[PDB]
Amino acid sequence: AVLRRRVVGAILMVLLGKATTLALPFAYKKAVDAMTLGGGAQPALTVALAFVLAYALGRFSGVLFDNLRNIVFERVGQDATRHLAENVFARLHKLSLRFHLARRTGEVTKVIERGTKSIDTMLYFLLFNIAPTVIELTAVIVIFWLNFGLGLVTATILAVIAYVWTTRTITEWRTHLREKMNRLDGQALARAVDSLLNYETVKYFGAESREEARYASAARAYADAAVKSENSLGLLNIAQALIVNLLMAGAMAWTVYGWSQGKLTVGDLVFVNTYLTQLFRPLDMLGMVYRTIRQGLIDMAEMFRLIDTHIEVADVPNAPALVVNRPSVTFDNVVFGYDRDREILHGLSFEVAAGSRVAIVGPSGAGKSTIARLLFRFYDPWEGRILIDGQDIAHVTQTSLRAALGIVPQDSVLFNDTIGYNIAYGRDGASRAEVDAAAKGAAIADFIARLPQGYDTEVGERGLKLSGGEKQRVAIARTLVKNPPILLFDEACSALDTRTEQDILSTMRAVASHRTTISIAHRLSTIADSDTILVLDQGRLAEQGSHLDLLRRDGLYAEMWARQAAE
Amino acid sequence: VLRRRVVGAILMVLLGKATTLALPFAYKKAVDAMTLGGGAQPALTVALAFVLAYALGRFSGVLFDNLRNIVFERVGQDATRHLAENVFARLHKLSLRFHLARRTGEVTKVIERGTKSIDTMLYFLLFNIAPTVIELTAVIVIFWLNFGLGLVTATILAVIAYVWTTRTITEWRTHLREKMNRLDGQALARAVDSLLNYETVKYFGAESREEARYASAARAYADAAVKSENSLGLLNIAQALIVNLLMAGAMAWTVYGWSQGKLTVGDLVFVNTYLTQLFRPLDMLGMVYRTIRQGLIDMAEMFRLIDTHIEVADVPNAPALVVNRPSVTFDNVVFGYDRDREILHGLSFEVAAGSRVAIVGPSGAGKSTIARLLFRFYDPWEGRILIDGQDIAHVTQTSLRAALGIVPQDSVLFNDTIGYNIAYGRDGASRAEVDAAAKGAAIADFIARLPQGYDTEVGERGLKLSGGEKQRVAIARTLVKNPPILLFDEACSALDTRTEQDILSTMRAVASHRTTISIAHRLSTIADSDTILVLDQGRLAEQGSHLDLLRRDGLYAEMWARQAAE
Ligand SMILES: Nc1ncnc2c1ncn2[C@@H]1O[C@H](COP(=O)(O)OP(=O)(O)OP(=O)(O)O)[C@@H](O)[C@H]1O
Ligand SMILES: Nc1ncnc2c1ncn2[C@@H]1O[C@H](COP(=O)(O)OP(=O)(O)OP(=O)(O)O)[C@@H](O)[C@H]1O
Repeated sequence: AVLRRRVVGAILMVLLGKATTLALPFAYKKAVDAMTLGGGAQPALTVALAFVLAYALGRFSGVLFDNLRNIVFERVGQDATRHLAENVFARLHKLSLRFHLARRTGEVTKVIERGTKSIDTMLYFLLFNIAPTVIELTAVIVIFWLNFGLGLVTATILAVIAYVWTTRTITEWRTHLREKMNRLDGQALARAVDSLLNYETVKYFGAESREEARYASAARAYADAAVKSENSLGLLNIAQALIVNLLMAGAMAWTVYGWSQGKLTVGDLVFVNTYLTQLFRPLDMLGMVYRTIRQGLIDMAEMFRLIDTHIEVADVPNAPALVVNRPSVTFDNVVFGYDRDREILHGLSFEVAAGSRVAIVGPSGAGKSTIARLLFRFYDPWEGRILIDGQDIAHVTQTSLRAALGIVPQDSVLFNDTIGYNIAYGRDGASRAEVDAAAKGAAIADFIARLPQGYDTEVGERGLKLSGGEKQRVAIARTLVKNPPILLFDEACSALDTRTEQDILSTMRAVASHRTTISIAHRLSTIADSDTILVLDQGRLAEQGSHLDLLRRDGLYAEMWARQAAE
Repeated sequence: VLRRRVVGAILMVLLGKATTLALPFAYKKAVDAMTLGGGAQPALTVALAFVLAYALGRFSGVLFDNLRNIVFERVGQDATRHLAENVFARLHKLSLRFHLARRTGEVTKVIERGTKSIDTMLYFLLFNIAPTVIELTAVIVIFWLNFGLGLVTATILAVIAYVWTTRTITEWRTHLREKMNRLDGQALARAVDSLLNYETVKYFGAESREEARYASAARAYADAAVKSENSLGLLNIAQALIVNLLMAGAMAWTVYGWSQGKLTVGDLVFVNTYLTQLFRPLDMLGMVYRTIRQGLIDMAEMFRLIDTHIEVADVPNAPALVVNRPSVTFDNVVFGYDRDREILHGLSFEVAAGSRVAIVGPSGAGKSTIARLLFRFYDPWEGRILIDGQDIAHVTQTSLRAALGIVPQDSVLFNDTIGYNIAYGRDGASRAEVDAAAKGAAIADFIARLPQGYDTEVGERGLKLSGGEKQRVAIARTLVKNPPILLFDEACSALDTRTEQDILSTMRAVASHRTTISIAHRLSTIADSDTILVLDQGRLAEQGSHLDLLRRDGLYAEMWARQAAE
């Protein structure tokens, strides 16, 4: 390590923490060492100064060592928290698409925050509690063993065994309550966040009172659970305090039975009572430490089980890269369903040669966007296989496949940033020439120009500050900056007017020559000039061929095109 | 109802004070038996008294602390719940510009910090404000009656130095705490924005860039937190220095009273026991003042972000919107989102009752802006909107928003079943209404064919459903609401022409007294509308039937010739 000297200094400060509980009994030992009127004339000032120094300097050194070890350890602790956060973020982005589609934001946020905070406190308390408490208790047991007190050490170890057994049982009880408390907290936050994401929906339907009521129910449930958990905590604390105070009372009774008025040895009475006043804290701390360790272990196990769920899409060991010389797309008996109970895509097989401009039309919910998701290997198909340039998709690394094609999604999402940043996100470090070329290609050059502070205009969350047509155009500009050999369009021009769509199609036909392009849309006025059209229905390829051919065959595509041309 | 509970808690506090005041009384009786000749009975009684006093006193202290905690748990959790409910409510009371331009991470961080700080504020308030007053008044009275005058003056001067040092170091720490909170919020907001674009990140393969940017934000936050905690440690060591110096000074004063003996048998004993009982409140009060300061500034910031003057506010005691003949009128309406860019200038048109009107025009001409303005999301700069000859601004927001049902361009669904989304149209919607709306939006057979159909999860924002299925569900919600005015904003953009014709056929077959507004680009969907409004540069350029507009050889004729060209 590079900061090993830092943790060494922290451990040294911990060891120096022993100095306060070492100097505390020294005052009593020096005072009782003098029997009566110890140092009457001259050493009276000396013993007074010894008392003052011991007390004040010991307490000050204890607090000073605590704050100094905290200050020196802050850097290491925050670096550990930052590394943990980065790795959590990374592994979170590595998760599958089914998760991010069916997730609940509030519960995940609560679990992640609880895991981070609890693991940090674990990392602190391990080295700050386990070592000093063990050292202190062992030193006390050794001091009591070297003395004539033999029943003392046996009673102490038996009482500590009873203490840890009771702490274990009540900690199991507290864990039982904490599970319900955490469940209710997660549900309450998830309900609130979902209510907040549907703000426009709530306002459209005027159901603010209903959202408030449901969140209130979740919150009062969580409040009751927390009250019960804290009462169990208080019960554990009073049981631990009972055991500790009974041990201290027994030690005091033994030391008074030794000699009522006097003391057995010089140090015995004072040393024992001062060590009880110093030892009531480690015994109270050990139960809290066991509780914190148990709870942190269970919550970190929950987080790492939720995070390390096997990602559905995983590259084969020593998988090659996707080499695209002639970009073709082939589906070979591809059968897929999102869940096992509903088969979405049935036996589907089709071919898309290089340089072709192919269309995929069909009814609502027939699985065209499913074809788009499968081509990008978001889900592995049940049967059959997908091929790009005669190469299987699953048998190739995800990185090369996903970089070799650029898809415009049906519902686009934009970063809360300027239009310029969103457009330049297409490729890392995009030159302004590429950005301007994509803006002119996507029909936003005139629009951004007419905007005040145009390229720096904020688009808001998910790009909702822009219009539908503008958002679609920005998505097309991103995918144009990416410049893939295969450019997929998923209902991109649904919000655009016909003029902008005609302009952008003319641009694409004017420049794009070597790209294989597949487009899926419902308004058939946009794809009637495609090379071939695929009519998809109930997840099966029903018709395939040119627009004129499909219109002459008097099939489903001809029916849909006659239905659209009706006024 | 739970005032009796906090009364009992204060009584438990008083019992803890009784134990802390009976400990030095027990020690004073111990010394009374030290100077007085004892015997068998007195020796037995003083041994029993030492053991009982010590053990039962510490046991009662810890037990009273835990019992105060247990008794206060209920009231504290109810207070936290009430605060959370009011925060949630006032958060939903905000305007649309806020929720559109917000950054989720920083707002969530601010709300969580405020909520988790107010509980501890109320706790330390009820555990410090009362006991500090009681302790300081009792100690000052005892030192003034029995003890000397220099004692209280030295104590007050040390307290003045302590509070001055706390003031200075807290002034120093405010900047660092503010910087730490700002950086934490920015980092979390960046992470949340990265996660919301998960599909985008996967489409462009920019995980490394997102990780690097988040790492930058996180290391900035880490440096800020290190500085803040170091300043905290400096305040703590300064406070500890002052406290230990005062304790050493008091002990030195009582040893100066008499080295070997005591001036009064109770004087030195009371002072040393009072030091051993006051070292804890002095250590706690500085931390409590710091926590109170930070929580107060956090709560002030939260309520400043929440209580920003809401843009849309109903006029005082405004009447209800009475709708007998539902019409929509725009009268010289001039509006822009930002002051520098005027979106909609000089627009005036009429939509009579029972008509099926369309709003067509170029991209970004302000159609969805018309939808936003009709629902009173923003007040217009000039002009006015009228419903049934009644102004919108002079009417309550609730009645207006209930009088209209809007299908948005971008629909959003709760992470719940299809049944819950459809039933959201009206409070406590009967399943007959849900089935009727499902039949109206052409989903009855679809939901039937689904396994566990009505209970099928739609995921967050309904992304587990298709585009067309999602649009149909939005239409079903708006049909369940059953408003007199039905606005559609690009609702059937994802549907095929067959489903759109089926749902329009159903609606025209049933809907007779409904006023319908439609916004679309695909003119095959609105070519049978009663009237069409051509919107251009934020102005009504053409109005009339499809045949009329196509005969006038205008802008609509150009658009319909461009769409019908293949
Ligand atoms: N929240 C907002 N912040 C800033 N500008 C906005 C906001 N909402 C809309 N606009 C702007 O107002 C203008 C009107 O756009 P509008 O949303 O009406 O698009 P539209 O015409 O309905 O959709 P399309 O462009 O697809 O036809 C656009 O230029 C848009 O950029
Ligand atoms: N996560 C999921 N879980 C279950 N089913 C899913 C999921 N994602 C998609 N589907 C199913 O796939 C189908 C939608 O895919 P498809 O590509 O047909 O939508 P689409 O063509 O965009 O719809 P439309 O044409 O109606 O806009 C639906 O039947 C839907 O239930």
